[PDB]
Amino acid sequence: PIVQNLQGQMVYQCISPRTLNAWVKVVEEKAFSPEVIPMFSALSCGATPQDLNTMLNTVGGHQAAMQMLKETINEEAAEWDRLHPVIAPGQMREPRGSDIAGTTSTLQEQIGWMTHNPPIPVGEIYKRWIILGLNKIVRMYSPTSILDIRQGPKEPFRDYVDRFYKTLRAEQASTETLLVQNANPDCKTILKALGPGATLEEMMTACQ
Amino acid sequence: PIVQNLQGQMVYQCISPRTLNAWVKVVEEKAFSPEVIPMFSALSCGATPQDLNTMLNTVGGHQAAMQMLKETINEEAAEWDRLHPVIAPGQMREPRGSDIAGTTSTLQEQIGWMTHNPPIPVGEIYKRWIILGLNKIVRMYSPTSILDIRQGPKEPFRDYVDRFYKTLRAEQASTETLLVQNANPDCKTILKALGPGATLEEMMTACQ
Amino acid sequence: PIVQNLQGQMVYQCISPRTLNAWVKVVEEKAFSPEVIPMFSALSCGATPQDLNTMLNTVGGHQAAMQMLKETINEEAAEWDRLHPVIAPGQMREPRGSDIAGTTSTLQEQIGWMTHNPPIPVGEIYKRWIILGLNKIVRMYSPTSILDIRQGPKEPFRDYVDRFYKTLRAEQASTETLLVQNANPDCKTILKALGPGATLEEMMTACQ
Amino acid sequence: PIVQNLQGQMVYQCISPRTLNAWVKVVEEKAFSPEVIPMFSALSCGATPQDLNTMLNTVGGHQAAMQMLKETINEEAAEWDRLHPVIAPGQMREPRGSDIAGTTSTLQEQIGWMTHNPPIPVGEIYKRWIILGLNKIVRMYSPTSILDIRQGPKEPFRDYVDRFYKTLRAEQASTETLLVQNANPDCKTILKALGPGATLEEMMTACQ
Amino acid sequence: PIVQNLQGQMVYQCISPRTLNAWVKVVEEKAFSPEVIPMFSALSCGATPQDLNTMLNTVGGHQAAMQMLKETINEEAAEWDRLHPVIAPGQMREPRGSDIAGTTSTLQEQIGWMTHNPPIPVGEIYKRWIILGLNKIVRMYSPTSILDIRQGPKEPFRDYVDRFYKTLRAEQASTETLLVQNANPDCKTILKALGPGATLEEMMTACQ
Amino acid sequence: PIVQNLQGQMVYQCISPRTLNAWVKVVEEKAFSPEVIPMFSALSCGATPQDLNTMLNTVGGHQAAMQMLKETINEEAAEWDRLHPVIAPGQMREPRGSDIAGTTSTLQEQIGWMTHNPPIPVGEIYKRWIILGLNKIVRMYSPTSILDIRQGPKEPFRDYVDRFYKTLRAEQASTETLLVQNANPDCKTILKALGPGATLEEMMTACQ
Repeated sequence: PIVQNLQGQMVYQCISPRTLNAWVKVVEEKAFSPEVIPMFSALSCGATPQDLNTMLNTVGGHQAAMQMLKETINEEAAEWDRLHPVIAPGQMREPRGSDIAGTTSTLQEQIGWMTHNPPIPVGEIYKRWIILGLNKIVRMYSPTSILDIRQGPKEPFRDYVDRFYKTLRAEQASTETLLVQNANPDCKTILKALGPGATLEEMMTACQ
Repeated sequence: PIVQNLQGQMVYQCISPRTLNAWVKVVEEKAFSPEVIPMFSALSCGATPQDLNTMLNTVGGHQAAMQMLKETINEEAAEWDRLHPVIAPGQMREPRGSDIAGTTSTLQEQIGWMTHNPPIPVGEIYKRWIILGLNKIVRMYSPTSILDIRQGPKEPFRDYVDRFYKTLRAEQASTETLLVQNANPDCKTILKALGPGATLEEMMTACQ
Repeated sequence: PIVQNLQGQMVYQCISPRTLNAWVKVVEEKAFSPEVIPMFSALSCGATPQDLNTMLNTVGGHQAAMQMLKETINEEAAEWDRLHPVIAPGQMREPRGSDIAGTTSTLQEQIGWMTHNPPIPVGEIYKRWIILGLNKIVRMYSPTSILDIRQGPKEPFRDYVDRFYKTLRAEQASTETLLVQNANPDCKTILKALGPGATLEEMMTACQ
Repeated sequence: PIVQNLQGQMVYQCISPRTLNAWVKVVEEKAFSPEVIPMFSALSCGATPQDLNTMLNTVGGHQAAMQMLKETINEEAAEWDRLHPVIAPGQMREPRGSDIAGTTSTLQEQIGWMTHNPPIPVGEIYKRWIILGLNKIVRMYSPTSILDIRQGPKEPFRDYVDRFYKTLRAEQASTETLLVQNANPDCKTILKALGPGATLEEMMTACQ
Repeated sequence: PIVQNLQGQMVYQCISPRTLNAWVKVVEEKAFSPEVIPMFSALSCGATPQDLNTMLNTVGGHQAAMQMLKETINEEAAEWDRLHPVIAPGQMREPRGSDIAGTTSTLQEQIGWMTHNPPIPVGEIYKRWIILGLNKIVRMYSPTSILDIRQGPKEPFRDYVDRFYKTLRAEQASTETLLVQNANPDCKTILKALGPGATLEEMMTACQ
Repeated sequence: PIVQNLQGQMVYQCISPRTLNAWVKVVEEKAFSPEVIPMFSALSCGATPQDLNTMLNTVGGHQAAMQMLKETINEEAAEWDRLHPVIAPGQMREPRGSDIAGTTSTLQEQIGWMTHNPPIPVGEIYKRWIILGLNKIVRMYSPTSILDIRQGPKEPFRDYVDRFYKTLRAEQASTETLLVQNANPDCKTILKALGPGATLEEMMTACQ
């Protein structure tokens, strides 16, 4: 990644083994649970396109997902080339979609773009494409419809609400009415009596 | 976070994998036991609003709590906008509530506010809102009333006092009389004989 | 904590996750065995009062002890206010007891005091109060009187001496005669024959 | 490796124990699964030829593979000598193939070449030869032909596609038609009905 | 410890949690096996007397040994005072034995002595006293005489030689003849035939 | 070790606990498997003679090997004294063999030699002697002759070749004919038919 060293200027540093291991392990443990995406974004802070490709390529499993991600990246790269069409000796060339994705650009070129004044943030642009692709995978691999999250007869309301919003997160909605409808008979009666405008805190307190 | 490097000036550094992992693991192990809040505050030292959102978004479970936290944040952001209402080329704009919460502001804007002279400490303001929300969750998820913490017949006084003050911490009180009333017959008699003004040390010594 | 960076001046750095975790884990594993206190002192090297409070507040268990510690701190803070009684624009105010304990002072104020010329070492003063409180807790939670540490018939002298001085450490004495008196018949006879002025090394060699 | 320190210039730093351990452990855990190669490339970022040899030589197992790698390196070194044939006091000599591979060059010579203006990137050249050799080993140790990856009667389509693209990665192809042909009767019928130009996302959605 | 920072001058840094933990763990795992002493010396590189006391005081077990160590330190401190007998405003005082041991000196005084020109190396002097004491403990806790290390009938010569020199290390000798005498009948006959001046390598080869 | 800090000049840094632990653990896990030597070389990068002795002395087991290593070092030190025979106030003395091995030289003297212009690389010279000694130990502790590595009837050729080259590495040869001769009847027939000049890759492919 590009890091502001202990002095000032922005400079390339190798990806740390701790970062590499952290990413490999979170994918192994969590697969494509929604929270893996913010972890990816955090672990790839300041990443060049080369670094982003390193992180994606170190994943051993989930090759269906990684092929789907490649398709999303290729679509975004094509849309870049449509909107931003393009060798002077010693001068910086303009990046194409495949340069942003790191397949046809060098690390030196990537650093050159990212540290230019003004900066051409190829790492951040590529990361956006990757996260777009990862979100699609999270949605596809979401096991259950929100319609099928219903509170059990002996299920604590808190545990039901956890399942409900876990599912909504994976299905990726932009809500409280379905939460009441899918509650068990006893909780539903309590929640109906609260009326409109009740906060989640108030609902959870009422059913505790 | 914003860190004073080995030279002087305040500068942004990415969140370390050790910090990211530490936070995810403490939430996994301790849930919303009261001590998770000081840990959150410590792990988010110098955090920008983006960093705070990263930490909250990397939590996979407890999505009922995370939805309640969003509601608290939205309330605090609205109260900010009421008290602090608000584009000159190249100039710093004033942050709204949604900018403090990192949803409508960029990292560059956040760094700009936090390192201004005088500083507009958007990271610290947002952290206050988050901790307010987390405290509410700790209180809600507290399993037992202090009224129901009573010393067992064969329970060491020390173990009872530990349960008592653990519960008070979770229920969040701003005390010694209820500790005596909820003690077992043998300890209660000893503690009654000590009289008023006895310290906890003296009570624990007397019942040892 | 306040650290001398790789250049010179004293500057604040956040508490590291490794430090935070180390402290939480030692309290979990060792409780209030005497050796936890030097570990606390070492882990809190250069700590501000805010940092010291962070470390104490991250402890989840032992809330009887943490309440006793608060009482000791309040007593020391009151004695500070008696001996050191106390707003000029832009000037440093004098710290009260509650400022030394971090409850009524800001981090910026604490850094200001600690890096003043001459320095007002509020972190070190508070750490002294904390260690005074922790020593009281170690003594209270010491399970056994030194009078009840006696050598078993088949117990190696070395193992007995380990138990003896472990107990003395916890009970906190400022000695060799009781060690002989509490030894088993066979070792006692050997140790009596050595006479006065025998070193612990000589005693342990004689009973090996 | 050669690292840009916190100031500027490129300078040699020893390989960290974390890097050494990371590489040894990934080879132990993953053998020559395809994802080990990007991990190798990432862990050897900025490596001198000496550093690359260190990493390869710390591998205890897989000595058939390491002998095959030596053969590939010797072939690439010979092709270098054919294309780039070659002592002035105090001057930099031109590297031969065996100098690029670190067998006949010193660390000081390697640093001299890598930090020259313009740079003679012996570390990157050698790393290319190594990765060429490792790719050959990955292909050889690939257990299964893509022809033998067929969807089970009760196998989820997602799990089949994972096996399919895992195998293609190991066999190293530069595709969708064989994926349909090797699917089970029920999925094959669904996929045939989608027609030409269907994306992997669309295929996986259709068979979910 | 006192460390030469990334710039130059010698400066105090706190003991790292990794160092603290490393020392506690090696004492827990190895007790007073001889190799713990070089580990102690390595972990306490650049230590002030305060740091050395921290390391010793963090040990929870082995309080017989720690009391014996105190006695050795007191003897060495007394011998210092005999050989080096001893307040000008703002000037450096001469250290006594108790100052070298850190019991009557401050950290600031210790840093002052250690970074003086010429340096008064109180950390190194104290470390010598400690290692002298630790060596005595290693010798005392050595379980077996070298006279009782004899090769078993079916014991590989290599395993016997390992036991032999492990024991000699613990007993602390400043040799080959006893190794032959304590070997089993078959190995003894082979070793006798080699004659005088045989190296350990030659002996081990002959009995392999 | 001597490290080029983040600024420039070469300066001493203490051995890290991570390095110390890494070395102790690799010796515990791998004993004198051949790959331990490159690990030793990597972990001791920039080591002074004192640092090298620290690493060797922290090994608890294998004291037969450590005694053999001492003998090799003494032989190399004697050969140094024969080839390089040898106090001006404030001037650098010439190192003897025992100074290179760190037994009669101080750390300050070692740093002085290693950072001289031109440098007298006592750390690298000593490391060469140590590695010479370690290689002898690896060869001695190699359990099996290459003559006794023969392919089993049902043993995959790859697994046989791994055993074969693992053994050759330990026995330390400077080859393909014995690999064919020691193969099983079925593989031998296939390999004979390939003829002369076949690569290991081609042999392994033919027997797969």
